[PDB]
Amino acid sequence: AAALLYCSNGGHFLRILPDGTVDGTRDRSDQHIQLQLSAESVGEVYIKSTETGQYLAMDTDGLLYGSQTPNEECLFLERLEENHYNTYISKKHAEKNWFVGLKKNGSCKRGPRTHYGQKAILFLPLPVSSD
Repeated sequence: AAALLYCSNGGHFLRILPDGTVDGTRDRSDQHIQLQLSAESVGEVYIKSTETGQYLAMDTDGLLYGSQTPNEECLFLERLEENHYNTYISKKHAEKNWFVGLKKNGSCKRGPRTHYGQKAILFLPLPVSSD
């Protein structure tokens, strides 16, 4: 439903859980991982996780949560990694280059550690517009 988010940090997908929780998964688990990249024009997308209806929104520890509110944190700047891979700068900390990246053990590990070079942050939108 609408979009899928893959990570070439080995071979995982991003995962949204109803209880405001974001993590990763080694399976095509688009039972839960459904999303919508709802641009505020200038790359910064409001990722409305269609499944739950929750906005994919980074905290100041780089922990993504399932938000009820579209804000400066959910504004996920499509910073396509020069390479094919496309990954999301959390607007607020653009200068600290706070990116979206998956920890190996199916986890949402961002804060001040997710940045370019790392396969950790190698994301590939596999979007699925069945709506």
